[PDB]
Amino acid sequence: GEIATILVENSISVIPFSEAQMCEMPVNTPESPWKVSPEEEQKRKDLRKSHLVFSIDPKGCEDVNDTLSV
RNA sequence: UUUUUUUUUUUUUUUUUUUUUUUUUUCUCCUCUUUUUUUUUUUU
Repeated sequence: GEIATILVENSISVIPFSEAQMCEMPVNTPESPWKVSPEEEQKRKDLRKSHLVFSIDPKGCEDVNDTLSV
């Protein structure tokens, strides 16, 4: 009840989305997961082999932003 | 040696109809005390 009060009062929504607002989703299905269409591999410039990328990240970091490489 | 007569289960069937959830009261009302209100910054 207290958490709910803090939400309602401070103007924050707790409603999951609707069908048409969900459905426009990237299909990360097991029968066909995501993988890059090769024309975009052309158009971009890969570095997954010739350079090292890693990250330190806070405990519990289910979603990383920060990365660097020198 | 004991004849003859004294009716019985109401008659009738071939009549029209154009609405509609509910329904009807109760008054004015003293919110107590460190504050201006804090604020960049970075790791989600």
